Amino acid sequence: LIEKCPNKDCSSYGSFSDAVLELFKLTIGLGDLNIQQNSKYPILFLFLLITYVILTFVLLLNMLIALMGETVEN
Amino acid sequence: LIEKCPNKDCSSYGSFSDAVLELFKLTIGLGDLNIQQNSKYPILFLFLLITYVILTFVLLLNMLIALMGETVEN
Amino acid sequence: LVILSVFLYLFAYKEYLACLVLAMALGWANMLYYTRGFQSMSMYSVMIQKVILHDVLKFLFVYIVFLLGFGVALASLIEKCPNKDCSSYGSFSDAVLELFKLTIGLGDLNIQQNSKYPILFLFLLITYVILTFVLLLNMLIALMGETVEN
Ligand SMILES: COc1ncnc(OC)c1C(=O)Nc1nc(C(F)(F)F)c(-c2ccnc(C(C)(C)C#N)c2)s1
Ligand SMILES: COc1ncnc(OC)c1C(=O)Nc1nc(C(F)(F)F)c(-c2ccnc(C(C)(C)C#N)c2)s1
Ligand SMILES: COc1ncnc(OC)c1C(=O)Nc1nc(C(F)(F)F)c(-c2ccnc(C(C)(C)C#N)c2)s1
Ligand SMILES: COc1ncnc(OC)c1C(=O)Nc1nc(C(F)(F)F)c(-c2ccnc(C(C)(C)C#N)c2)s1
Ligand SMILES: COc1ncnc(OC)c1C(=O)Nc1nc(C(F)(F)F)c(-c2ccnc(C(C)(C)C#N)c2)s1
Ligand SMILES: COc1ncnc(OC)c1C(=O)Nc1nc(C(F)(F)F)c(-c2ccnc(C(C)(C)C#N)c2)s1
Ligand SMILES: COc1ncnc(OC)c1C(=O)Nc1nc(C(F)(F)F)c(-c2ccnc(C(C)(C)C#N)c2)s1
Repeated sequence: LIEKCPNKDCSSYGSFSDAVLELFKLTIGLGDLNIQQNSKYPILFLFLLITYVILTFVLLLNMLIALMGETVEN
Repeated sequence: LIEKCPNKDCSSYGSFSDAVLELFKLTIGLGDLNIQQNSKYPILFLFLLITYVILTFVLLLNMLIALMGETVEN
Repeated sequence: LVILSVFLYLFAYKEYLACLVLAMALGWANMLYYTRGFQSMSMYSVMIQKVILHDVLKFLFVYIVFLLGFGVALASLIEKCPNKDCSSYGSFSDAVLELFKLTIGLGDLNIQQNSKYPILFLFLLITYVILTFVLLLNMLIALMGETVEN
């Protein structure tokens, strides 16, 4: 979704590796959501970013309730 | 609750989308309760902000409890 | 609140915005009465009964005791200094404010507070943090009390 730009590129989601790194840092609480990523479709970019956030939170919550599985007597 | 000011980021809860973004990334742990106030009712501002935080924590924990309890067996 | 905001707005009061925004927020909160049986506003609908009874007032009493006692204990430890005083725990009110902001996740604990006993000051500050956390978590497991079937 990101457009080639003249060399910080106005976007930290540049090549595929930079987007993968930003997403990883996000699920590691090391990141930041900016609505300014040098994109022709900023609303679609924001939609997919928030979708990723929510889906990774769902995965994390699955693993959380799995490893907790309290039934504290049991 | 945020006063217009003559255009660098005097506030952080400025435009409506700005406020929605700052609240959203306050929920997901990328936000700070202590920002550039620039508001004329700062105690009411912080009361509403802490109320947002508390109510969305109660909502999040409600959903988390419903999940961790109801779906372990069904 | 709404009618008061209107009365203050047609008068030349700039204090109407507080009441108007509070009324807007309280109306969005009153929207619960219509959505109590929607499985998502469940916890609010049930904590109208649980937390309002006595546990929040017990918590408030114990928390005021913690706040006042530790405010005195920390304001006492601080030395009068020549006028930011190197210490945000100055008078009793400044220590009470710092402690309140702490339990509200608004503050910051520093080892440098201009005390003759900085280790005792740090000890009491961390003791306050841990005790308020214990209090909050008692109230938390009370408000949740899941037994999700029940
Ligand atoms: C937009 O953010 C996200 N979107 C989708 N999924 C996500 O996580 C699955 C996230 C996210 O924020 N993840 C995080 N990971 C970690 C880490 F533990 F690795 F450090 C986070 C962290 C970092 C610093 N202090 C804490 C405290 C002390 C508060 C705790 N506990 C937690 S936060
Ligand atoms: C308001 O509280 C909630 N309401 C509803 N759902 C929730 O979870 C989705 C929450 C909540 O706090 N969730 C969490 N967030 C994070 C963070 F990583 F982001 F910090 C959690 C975390 C932190 C450190 N290590 C883990 C491991 C990987 C060990 C696990 N498991 C998970 S846990
Ligand atoms: C980052 O970790 C944190 N650091 C400090 N405070 C925190 O709580 C406010 C948190 C934390 O967990 N935040 C969360 N935000 C959200 C979001 F919905 F908004 F996306 C969370 C979420 C997202 C999607 N599905 C769930 C389910 C339904 C599984 C549940 N339950 C929860 S979780
Ligand atoms: C469904 O809920 C909502 N949906 C969309 N928007 C909303 O507000 C914009 C809301 C909402 O609940 N708003 C509120 N207003 C107020 C008022 F104090 F002003 F009365 C609230 C209040 C009142 C008394 N004790 C508290 C606690 C104990 C939590 C503290 N601290 C909070 S809560
Ligand atoms: C109702 O409580 C209060 N109301 C108003 N003011 C207060 O203090 C100013 C207080 C209060 O609790 N004071 C405290 N004094 C001390 C001490 F230093 F003597 F040990 C406390 C302490 C310190 C370290 N470990 C513990 C234990 C062993 C319990 C653990 N874990 C307790 S706690
Ligand atoms: C040294 O700190 C303490 N010592 C003793 N007791 C304490 O609490 C009883 C504390 C403490 O940090 N309290 C806090 N209160 C609040 C508030 F909800 F009011 F905003 C906190 C807050 C602020 C901003 N974002 C969140 C997220 C989104 C992560 C959530 N959830 C939570 S944090
Ligand atoms: C602001 O609150 C948070 N925001 C985001 N992430 C968080 O997780 C790291 C936290 C958080 O709870 N921090 C805490 N640290 C401690 C400490 F034990 F070290 F003192 C906490 C504590 C203090 C007193 N009694 C307990 C009991 C025994 C009830 C337990 N368990 C836990 S609480």
